[PDB]
Amino acid sequence: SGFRKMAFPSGKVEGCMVQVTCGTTTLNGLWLDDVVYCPRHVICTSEDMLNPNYEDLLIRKSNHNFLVQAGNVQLRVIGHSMQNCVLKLKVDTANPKTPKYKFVRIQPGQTFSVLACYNGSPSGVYQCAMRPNFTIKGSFLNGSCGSVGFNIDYDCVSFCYMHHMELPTGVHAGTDLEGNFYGPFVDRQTAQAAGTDTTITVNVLAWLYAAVINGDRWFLNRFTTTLNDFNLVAMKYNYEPLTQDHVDILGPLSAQTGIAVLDMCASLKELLQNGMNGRTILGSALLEDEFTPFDVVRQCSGVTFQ
Amino acid sequence: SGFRKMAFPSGKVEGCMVQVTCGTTTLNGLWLDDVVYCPRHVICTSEDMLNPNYEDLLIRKSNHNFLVQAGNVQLRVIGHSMQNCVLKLKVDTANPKTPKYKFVRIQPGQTFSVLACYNGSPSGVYQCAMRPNFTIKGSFLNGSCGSVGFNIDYDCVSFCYMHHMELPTGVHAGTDLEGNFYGPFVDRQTAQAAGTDTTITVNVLAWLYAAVINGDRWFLNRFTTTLNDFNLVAMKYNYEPLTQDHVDILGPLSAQTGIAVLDMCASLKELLQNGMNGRTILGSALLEDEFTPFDVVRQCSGVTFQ
Ligand SMILES: *C(=N)[C@H](C[C@@H]1CCNC1=O)NC(=O)[C@@H](NC(=O)[C@@H](NC(=O)NC(C)(C)C)C(C)(C)C)[C@]12C[C@H]3C[C@H](C[C@H](C3)C1)C2
Ligand SMILES: *C(=N)[C@H](C[C@@H]1CCNC1=O)NC(=O)[C@@H](NC(=O)[C@@H](NC(=O)NC(C)(C)C)C(C)(C)C)[C@]12C[C@H]3C[C@H](C[C@H](C3)C1)C2
Repeated sequence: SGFRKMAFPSGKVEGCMVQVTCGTTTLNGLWLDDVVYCPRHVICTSEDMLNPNYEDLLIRKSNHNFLVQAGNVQLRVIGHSMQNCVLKLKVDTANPKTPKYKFVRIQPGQTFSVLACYNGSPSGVYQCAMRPNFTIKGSFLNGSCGSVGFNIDYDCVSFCYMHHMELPTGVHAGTDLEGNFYGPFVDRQTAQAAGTDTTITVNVLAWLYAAVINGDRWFLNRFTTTLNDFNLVAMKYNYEPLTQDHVDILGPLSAQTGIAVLDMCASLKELLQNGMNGRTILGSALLEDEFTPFDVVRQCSGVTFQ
Repeated sequence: SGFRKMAFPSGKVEGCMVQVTCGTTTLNGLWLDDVVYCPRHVICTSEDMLNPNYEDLLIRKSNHNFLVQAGNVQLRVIGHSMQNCVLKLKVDTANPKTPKYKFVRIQPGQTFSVLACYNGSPSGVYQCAMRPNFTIKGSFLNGSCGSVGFNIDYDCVSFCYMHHMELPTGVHAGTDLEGNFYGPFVDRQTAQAAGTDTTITVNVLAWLYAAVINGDRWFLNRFTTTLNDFNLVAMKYNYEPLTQDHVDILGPLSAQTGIAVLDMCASLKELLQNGMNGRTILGSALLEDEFTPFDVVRQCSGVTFQ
């Protein structure tokens, strides 16, 4: 029993992190086969970031402007190119610890683990969700750019996020591993802000199921509601609307607990309207929306990774 | 910026996990050099655990009663012995991925990362604290015994916990890596319960500093209090008493924020007496006590590991 904010084991990713220096700027890079992926703003100086012109900036660089260190070993850069907001550095050595991997662009609501890194060295791992406004609520200090987010499916590491910047509200924005930003952000020093965030409803329900699986039942009631009736209440409190795909996704959890999704929705409606009254659920005094239905199944039924 | 429940990167530990089978029982073991460490109850059958007699049970076993798998490779067991509640299985091959390591018995209030495992395979990593009643609030399913807790100091992995059992309140109990239980528990199927828990005061203060470092200042006030005055209020709400060592430990955080420990204590006194009134701190509606002062420094100043 028990329920924790649980991250994926990070070993397979730790062996792919390297340090990348261009000029005075050092950040992290991801070394898979003979390519090192990193944020393209490593080729910038302070005079550039007002409105950098990355095509020009990259044409003025040569392979020897790039210092790549894997631990103590220097890697020789034999080619470079730009894809959207990422730089790809061809190196002369293929990473012998390259795991089976793929690049995935995730959807808001999905979760992933972040391996926070500084100077090529792993500092810590934690779990977070892509918010509906395409930010994540991370923990990042100077030098953290190029840190990656990932999932593990059976044996395949799915990379989905590379860190680029922090917004004035203290949240974080980055790209997929092909360099496309999540959300409307750009890699320039210009004023940007996240849109308003909403609560991920399907995830709150998944977490209520986890609570039931673990013996926190005080919020259940005998009522039912309809999708239409529930969604009307949801938008009033800034919750994402619930869809039929969401209902179907929650199926396994409904099955294991014997509570129908629409039953659970009437409990959630209740909690929105009267609050929790100093009671807690799974140790929290707030409704938690950073566990997906698959996260709950994984942690309450025990799937491992190879 | 940002603040997350952050675990240590798990790569160095993942390479030491193995599967251990004795008879019908399979659990996890820790393979360092040529020794595999695992809970001694792997030598039990259901008929035994009422009141097992482990000396007798172990004398009736031979080296070939133990099946150790590292991935697909079987390891040959060439010796066995018992130390307190752990079994040590000498194997014929030394683990080539053995990190620099040590065994540490931690104190209540300290935190560590748990690498939850099933059948020798890492399932996920999360952070938790030794509670004052010598339990941890973990997440463990059948087959999880032998999963280990650890810290990383510079390059050395410090193992401090091996998982054995779950108590009726849904919390968890285990041993250090020399087999001594934390707390008054024993490895038998007999009625056991944890003592009453208390809140780890020095950790709540460390987390209030983290909040200030991250811009949550609404709970500060201009008052000060005394250790004696604060501790009197603390015991009323089931908080650990604060000591002068605690004050000294909080020194770096006091220094970086300019708020004196005794200032911060008057804010905490305030929060105990009037609550939070629907406000949050660092995204939480409860006072959080599972971050040590060192955890806050590590995450708000950026230390890495090699
Ligand atoms: C990566 N190393 C770092 C990430 C930052 C550092 C602290 N926390 C983080 O997440 N990247 C940067 O230095 C970027 N700058 C910031 O994150 C920056 N915020 C900021 O200027 N925001 C707006 C106005 C929205 C652009 C602070 C340091 C937090 C104040 C970038 C990354 C690239 C694009 C852009 C210009 C530079 C190159 C610096 C932001
Ligand atoms: C290890 N594989 C497993 C850990 C458990 C399984 C589910 N969650 C966990 O943490 N160990 C056990 O099966 C132990 N049993 C329990 O944890 C058990 N609780 C229990 O009986 N508690 C008291 C009454 C306090 C002993 C449940 C499965 C949760 C109901 C042990 C481990 C060894 C000592 C003792 C007898 C057996 C050998 C089983 C408990």
